[PDB]
This record gives sequence, C-alpha cells and structure tokens, in this order.
Amino acid sequence: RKPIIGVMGPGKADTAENQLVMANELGKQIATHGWILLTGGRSLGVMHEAMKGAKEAGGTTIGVLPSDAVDIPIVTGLGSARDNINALSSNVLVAVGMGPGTAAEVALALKAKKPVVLLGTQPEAEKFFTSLDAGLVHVAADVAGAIAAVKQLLAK
Amino acid sequence: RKPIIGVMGPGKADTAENQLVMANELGKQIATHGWILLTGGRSLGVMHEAMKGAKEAGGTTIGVLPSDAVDIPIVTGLGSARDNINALSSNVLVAVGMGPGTAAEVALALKAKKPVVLLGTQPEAEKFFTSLDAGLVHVAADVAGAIAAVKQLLAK
Amino acid sequence: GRKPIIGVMGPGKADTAENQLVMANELGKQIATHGWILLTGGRSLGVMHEAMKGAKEAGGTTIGVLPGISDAVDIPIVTGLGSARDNINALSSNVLVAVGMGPGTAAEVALALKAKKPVVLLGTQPEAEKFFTSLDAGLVHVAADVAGAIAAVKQLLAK
Amino acid sequence: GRKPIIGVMGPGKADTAENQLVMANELGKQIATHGWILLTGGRSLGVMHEAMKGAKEAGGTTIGVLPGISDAVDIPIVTGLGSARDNINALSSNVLVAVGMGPGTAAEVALALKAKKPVVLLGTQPEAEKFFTSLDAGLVHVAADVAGAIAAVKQLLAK
Repeated sequence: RKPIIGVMGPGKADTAENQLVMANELGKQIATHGWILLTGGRSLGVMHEAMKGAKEAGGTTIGVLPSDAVDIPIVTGLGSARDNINALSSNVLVAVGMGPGTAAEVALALKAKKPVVLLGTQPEAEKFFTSLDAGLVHVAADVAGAIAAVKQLLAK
Repeated sequence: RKPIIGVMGPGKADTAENQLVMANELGKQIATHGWILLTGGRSLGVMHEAMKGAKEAGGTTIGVLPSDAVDIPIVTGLGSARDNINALSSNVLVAVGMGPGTAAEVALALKAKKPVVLLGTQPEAEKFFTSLDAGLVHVAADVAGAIAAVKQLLAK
Repeated sequence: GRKPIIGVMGPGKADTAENQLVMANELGKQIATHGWILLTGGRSLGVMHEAMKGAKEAGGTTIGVLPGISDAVDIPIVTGLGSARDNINALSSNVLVAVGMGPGTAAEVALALKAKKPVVLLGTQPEAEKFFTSLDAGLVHVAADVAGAIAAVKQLLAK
Repeated sequence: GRKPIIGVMGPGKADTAENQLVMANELGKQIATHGWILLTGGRSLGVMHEAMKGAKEAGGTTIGVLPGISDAVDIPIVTGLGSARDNINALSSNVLVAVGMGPGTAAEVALALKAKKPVVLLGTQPEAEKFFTSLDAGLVHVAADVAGAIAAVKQLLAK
C-alpha cells in the first residue's frame, strides 16, 4: 500500500500567498515521492493548492468533504463544524499554516499518537504543539524539510 | 472519475453461505465493470467477501473503518455504533442481505435521495424499503440483476 | 436515582398525518406526567415538536437535539454533525418511541436495535412493524395507541 | 428563559495536577450556584469529574457526555461517536471553560473558536494562552483563578 500523507491548512480567506506556494510545492513532492495525498475536497486555500500540485505531478488524491484534481471523493455526511479529512487514514499529517480548524486537526492527530509536521506555522503554534507532545511534533522550515521529515517518519 | 459502488451487509455471524457467495461474485463484477468498490474494511461477512472478489478481479477497493484486499483504508475515528462506510461517497449502494446496521445505512441512503439495490434481502425488507421510497429502491433477484440495475443507474 | 430518558422520533412536517401530531403531543404529556425526561429533535416542526410541547405543558423536562429553537426546549444539545442523519443522541434514551415512519426515523430505530435498546412503534404501518419485528422480535414493541406505548415504556423501565 | 449551559473541559487523571482538580471542583460549585447547567465529560476521572461533583454538591444540574457513570451526572448524553475526540457536544454551551490543557482539550477549544464561541482558559500554561489568543483575541479570556473565570463567564452571559 502506498503511504497516505495528510495535508491540513487554512481556507482561502486565511491562507497567505507564500503558504499557497508552499502547499502547491508540498503537493508536487508528495506525488513525486509516490505517496497518496489526503486533504479537504472543498476548501480553496492550502488544501486545494496541495491537491492541484499533487495532480500536476501525476499523483493520486483523496478529497474528503461533508475540482477535477480530486481523484477519490470521500463524502462524510458530518458537516463542517470540524474540518474532518478522516486524518487517522494518514501515515503522517502535515499542516501548512494555522487557524482554528487546522489546530483542532493537529491536536486530534497528537491525541491519536500520530506524527505531525508543521510548515509555516508561526512560533506560538510550534511552541504550543511541541508543549503538547514534543516527540510527535516536527517543525519544518520549508517544503524540502517537511518532505524530509515525512520520509524519515515513513522509514520509522 | 470511476464510479464508486457501495456494498453493505451483515457481518460474519449473520451472513448465510449463499449471501457470502453473492457478495464475492458482486465484488468480482464491480471490478470487471471498471468500478471502485467502497465497503467496510473490518467486517468479515458480506463486506469482506465483496472486497476479496473485487481484488481477485483486479479492481480497486476502499475499505472504511473506525486485509490485503483493502487498497485505500479510510479510518473515520467515529467508532462502531453505526456501520458507517462513508456511503454518500457512492453513486449507487448495494445491500446484500439484511440486519440492523445494514437497514440503517439503506435508510440513510434513501434519506439522501440515493438509489439502493437490494440483493438477498427477504420480502419484509424489500417491501419496507419500497414503502419508504419506491422510486429509489431496486430489488435484485441475483447478482446479474444487481449489476444490471447499477449499470442502468449509472447511465441515468 | 436518575430520571429515565425517553426518546421520541418521527417524521417532520410534510410527511406526518394529523393523527400522528395529536398522538405525539399526548405521548409527550404522558412522558412528562410519569416523571420522565423527553429527548427528541429540537427543530420545531412535526412529531418531535408536538411531543416537546406536550411534555412542557405537563411540566416535564425536555432535551432537544439539533445539528445547528422553541421555548419548549429546556436543554438544547447541538451535535455539530450532519443533517444527513436525524441524530438525537438516541443511545442516551432508555427506550425509543417512533411515532410514524420515514427514512430518518427508520435509521434511528435500526441503530437503536443495533445497540440492543428497546423500541416502541406507534402509528407505523404494517410493513414497518413486520420489518422491525423481523430484525429483533425481542426488542420491538408495537403499540396500538398512546396508552399502549406508555404502558410498554413503563414495563420496560420496571425491568 | 433557558438556563445557561457552561461547558468544562480538561485533561483526565494522569495529566492533571492536584491544583487543577481543586480548581475544577470549585468552578463546578460556582457554576451551579449561579444557576447554570454544567456540561462536561461523563467519564468519572480528572477535571471533568471534579467539576461534576462540585456542581452536584451546590445543587446544580449536570450533563455528562460519554461515547459509551457517576451518580453526580444527572443527564447522561451518549454520542455513539469515537473516543478519538473528547466530544462533549460543546457547541451546546454558551461559554467553554478549559481547566488545564492536553491534546483533546486543545481540539475542543480550537473547535469552539472555529464556531465563534468564547472560551475561558484557567490553569493553562503560557504557551497555550498565547497560542489561543493568537487564534482569536476577541474570544479567548485568560483567567487567573476560579473567581476570574466565573466573572468572565458572567460578563459574557450578560452581553
């Protein structure tokens, strides 16, 4: 089975331009490394950019929702009070940027003892998540760092 | 995008031998028609047999859970009070046999105005579901009938 | 020393006959009069709203479950889950009573039986009664009227 | 004319300091004394159990949410959802108070902010206070003690 890498981040209103670029490049790299991308299938900031990037590099995408870039739409029927991407399906969860919904998904991943890679979250986030579980939180400085952390974690 | 056909039915204790055979043959046919099979990824009566059959015919399988035959495991983190297979992801839902959990999923599909094909449910079930929504309930006498109903519904 | 919680389910406005609205209101009255808590949908329309009005009139405590509200609801429980299911957190109830029948109701009754909880069917048609009884004969109680439903509930609680 | 519902969240047994247990009990007392309903987890261990004991001692009404129970719980709500989330149907609460902090608590606080509900942080460490305040400065109230928490809640309800 191919690894499944989850991607979470803010929506369109709350994603900065550099975060969009990071998300698009992360998605490309997920695809090139032979991994399946799991993210939100409706949301049009980080999650859509990640999807696009993965598809542009020929990878397989799972979009979770309550775009042509979505290969496998998974429709949860849980509505949207939570940005649920069925993230427990992922081997590793990557957050690009930060916001309330992203925070909740990162915290729940840590609850389930799953590793999280934080990319472009500012210092409070990094420090706060590290305080919850230092052993499971990986802070990435850039996309290449995030991919490298993912690679290591899959090797473990 | 390939069609996604959902399969629901009872677990190991409550699936009769002929239902197991039907489920395995349905899974084969789903695969041969170029469709993705969506079913429970833990449950070891109808749902496992469907999975096996699909894989034996070279098809792609999505297993939903709270086997090597599962290609894409989707882990919901919703526990098991409901036999949730994220069935709203399906174009058509097929029930093979009947039991409380299967009944709930068929009723919820009808709630969402999605077609359901009933295979090897006895008369009370057929009559009861038809009473809920006649236009959306398709009673199949055998696997070939169920596939044929699915084919028609995808053409619509 | 906890008060029993009786769940009530039924179809909404469009798919409910007036006899069902009246039965639901009376049922709500009797539930409260017996000192039981009513648990139902909190969204203000058919069977569930009538039950809620009935219980409040008789002085009972009401719990109304919403995904995302009448003054008849004492305690609004907001689940933040879909509208895809008529979820009323029914596993909380000691007994679930269905007044009439539709797809959402049917799902909840079936999930109650999956949980091995008893269900009382009031004003459902023969197909339903026969179908749910085939799912689990020991947990499905068919009631001919509100009195019969209340008696079924009371006996269940006494066990 | 509905009673306010105040939600309380915190970590379970293993990850709770005794000061937090004491704060939670006092908080529960004060919530009940103000005539408010306590909504918390119904599973009998750390902060949430202490809060529940406190509210019951002061005569308040308690709602304890479980996936699948102390005599201190008046109304057990059983969600039939995972243990993957410490779901207490918190969207039901007018204000959510966190006493201490761990991953489940953090998720619920973050989801409250996503819903634009106010949150009171009591006995959380600076990292948390600073992080949640960066998420939404207008909805996050940092409380230095139980009195401060209660005053924050009371002011919020008065608005």
